[PDB]
Amino acid sequence: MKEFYLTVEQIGDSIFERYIDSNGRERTREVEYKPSLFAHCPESQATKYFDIYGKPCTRKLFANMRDASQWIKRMEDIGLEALGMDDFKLAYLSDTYNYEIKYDHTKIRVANFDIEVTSPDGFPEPSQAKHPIDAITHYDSIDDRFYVFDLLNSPYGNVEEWSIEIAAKLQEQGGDEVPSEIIDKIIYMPFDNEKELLMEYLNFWQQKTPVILTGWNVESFAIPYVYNRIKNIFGESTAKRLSPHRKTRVKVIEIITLFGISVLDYIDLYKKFSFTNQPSYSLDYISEFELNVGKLKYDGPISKLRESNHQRYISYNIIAVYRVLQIDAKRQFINLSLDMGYYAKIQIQSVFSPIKTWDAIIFNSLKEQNKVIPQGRSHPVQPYPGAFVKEPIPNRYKYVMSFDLTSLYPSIIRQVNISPETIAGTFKVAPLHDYINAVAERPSDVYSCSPNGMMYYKDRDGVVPTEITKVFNQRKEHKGYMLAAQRNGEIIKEALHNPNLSVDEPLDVDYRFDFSDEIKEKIKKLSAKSLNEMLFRAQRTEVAGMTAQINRKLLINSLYGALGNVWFRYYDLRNATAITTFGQMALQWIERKVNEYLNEVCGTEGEAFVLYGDTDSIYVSADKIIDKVGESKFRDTNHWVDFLDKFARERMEPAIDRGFREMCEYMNNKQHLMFMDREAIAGPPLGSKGIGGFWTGKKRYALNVWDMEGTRYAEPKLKIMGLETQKSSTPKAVQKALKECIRRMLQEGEESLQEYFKEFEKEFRQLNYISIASVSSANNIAKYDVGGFPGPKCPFHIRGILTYNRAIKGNIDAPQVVEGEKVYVLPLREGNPFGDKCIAWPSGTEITDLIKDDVLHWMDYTVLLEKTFIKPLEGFTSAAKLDYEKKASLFDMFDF
DNA sequence: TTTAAGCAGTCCGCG
DNA sequence: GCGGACTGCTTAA
Repeated sequence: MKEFYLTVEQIGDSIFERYIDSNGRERTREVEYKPSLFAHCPESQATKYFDIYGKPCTRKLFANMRDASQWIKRMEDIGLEALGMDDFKLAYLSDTYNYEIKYDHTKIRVANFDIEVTSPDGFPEPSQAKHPIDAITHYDSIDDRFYVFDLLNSPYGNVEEWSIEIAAKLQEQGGDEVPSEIIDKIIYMPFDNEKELLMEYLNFWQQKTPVILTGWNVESFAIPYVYNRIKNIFGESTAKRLSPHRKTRVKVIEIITLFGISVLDYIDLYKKFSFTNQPSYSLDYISEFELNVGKLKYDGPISKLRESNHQRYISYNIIAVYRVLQIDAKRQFINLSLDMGYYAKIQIQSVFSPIKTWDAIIFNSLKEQNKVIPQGRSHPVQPYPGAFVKEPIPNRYKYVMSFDLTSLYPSIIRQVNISPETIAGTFKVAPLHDYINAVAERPSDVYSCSPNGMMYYKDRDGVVPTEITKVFNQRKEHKGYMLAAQRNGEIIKEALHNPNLSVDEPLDVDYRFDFSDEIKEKIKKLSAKSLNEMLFRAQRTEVAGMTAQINRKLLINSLYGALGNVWFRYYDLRNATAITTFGQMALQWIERKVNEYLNEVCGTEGEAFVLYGDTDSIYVSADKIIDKVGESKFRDTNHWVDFLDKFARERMEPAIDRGFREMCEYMNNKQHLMFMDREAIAGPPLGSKGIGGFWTGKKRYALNVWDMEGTRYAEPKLKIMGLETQKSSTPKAVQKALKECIRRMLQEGEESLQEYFKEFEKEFRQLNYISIASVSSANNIAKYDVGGFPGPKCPFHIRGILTYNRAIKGNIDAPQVVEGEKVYVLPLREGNPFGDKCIAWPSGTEITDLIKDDVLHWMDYTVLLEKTFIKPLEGFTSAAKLDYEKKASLFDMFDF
């Protein structure tokens, strides 16, 4: 098979690589890599290497990587550009795998582990590792087995062996209910003492050295703890065996680097790719959210769980590892990282960096053409102007239709042809509104321009535009393979109904393309065994297709971020500004064209149809469109939705397109790519008293949506942006209540809202304290801690933490609030024994029993309700011109 | 290693 | 009590 790397490191003048050879066997090798860099040379000198500006370069081959680095410094010292890939690992990968990498994940050892450390005197710090490791579950993807290491004897107690039969029994039977599917995959191993457990775990590790190492919070806890515990007991020399190259690097107060291993802590993968913001990141919490699986329940402190219920302690360790696996089975973040890493040809852990990922993608592409990348240069950090956001008039908006531009920034880069080497010059700029109103003179008759004054060549597609266009088109291809494989899968399922009783084999087809009628016919004749094998292949193809297209998507959307980063090799302030400024013109230009068009077709003058707009979208008030015809005319809700859908697709789109083409010519761009499609159609149920939607201000609105891009919903769905219902800092119960209030406003009306408001306010007191607690990240605690008392300008949540700290002092085993993590926050009635107006504790958890009852008895319900629920609800109704309080008479409906 | 914007809360100035 | 500054936090896109 095709060879591919697993990991790569640079240690001195040598590169250490673990890879899968032709035979599919994992190998290792140390190479004295001789890198090359480049420098400009006189024109007279013929060479095949040219930088992106078309200038000739001479190749400099070095004896070792050290010599190359030193050369760069001397060139910097002298003040001349030193071109080429300065990250030698990347250059090494590029030279060694000079082709599109085809990898086989079944050959990559992905390890998922978790440890337990009974610690009576507080949290067991990894840097100290002063307490024995009494449990370790390590799942290996090649073996598909859960290896469990259990310490039976420790200074904290001697226990009996763990029982798998009791582990299997359901909870209602006193068992731990360890998933039936993994029970037969557990390799249990008891140990008489800790030294023996560790020695065997370390041997196990050297035999099955992880390639990808994951788990929950393994980078900040499990890894450093295991490393230091082994170092303190057996010596540093033995601890370094955790690295397949026996090279580690301890980053002082403490992150441990194991060379030859790619660590992808799942907590980081989750934060990087889930596009959410959770109130807590404890595995239990994330687990409930993702899998709806209750919390691994156990009684008492964890520090006494092994001693009191060793059976449960061990099953707890096992299930913790399994949950992460379940999350990944659903999110596929590991496979996404592999797919992305191999596409760019970088160390897999580099997927966390758009800059590193795109630099490699562009490097490999340019190298194939024998071109030489520019030296990375330092730029002063300067913020540039961003997107345009219209100030909306706060109010209710009955009918609304929105339109979105397709991948705006990437599309702008391609249309205008923006790249460092395509800069052709500048033109005299007029105020932005002059280009928006087509008043200013045409910037150029020869170059492609942006309203910020920049001009670019049109004869050639630039480096960045070409690369982004490639990824753009590739996503189309893979998403297409995904869909075809999906459909092809249905055909095979349709056939599995009555499989022939034949002797045959799986048809050798390409599942990325819709089956022809010839293949469909043949499939109708296949046997059950053959068809099932085909369905398996069809699905594997679909999954791969999904992952590739998602990977392509992330790349497309992260390019702009990179281009706006001073550390990116292709960063250019003028180019970043050209992109965003052109984006502002595009949105406001089309806003004008849409208002002009709509006023014309509705036979009216100077009417403002575009009610809002942000970055790449506009929201059109369709009220007058509905009136021009008349509501009575519409049979039912679905009728007017159909009408507006047709009105958009047949009359507005063409006008928007004509509008953008004019703009493209005006700016003399390389090609038209400003495509704006109809997104949502919002409104209240025909007949009802609902208001449909509302805006309270910029980036804060709510809409009752019936159709999203041609997808007609069975039931209208609420699209809420910015409002407290969407914020992780809003208490759970309040998020839900505020959402029902909005639903009632948009779909049913004022009286419906008033009814619900009164009820929630009356039952408020009975809600679980955790459900009505606010949440907040806690940064710089120490900064405001003076003698355990709040200092000047101390934040409300920080004060709460200090209060909690003062009340748990002296209690060695009390849960500690951690710097940079999140906490629940509750206000306290004056006179409370805590000594302050509020208290905070670790989010995603119950507050410690030593003060729980007191907190529950001094919680200030009145302030809670007013601040988290009433204040924001008043803001919604004020903007919507509604009353959340029922009145006694008609005249009471007015502000007399 | 992106910019734009909205709230929660301090801390002050106020005959 | 109420509006500025200004710090902290969190979303939109």
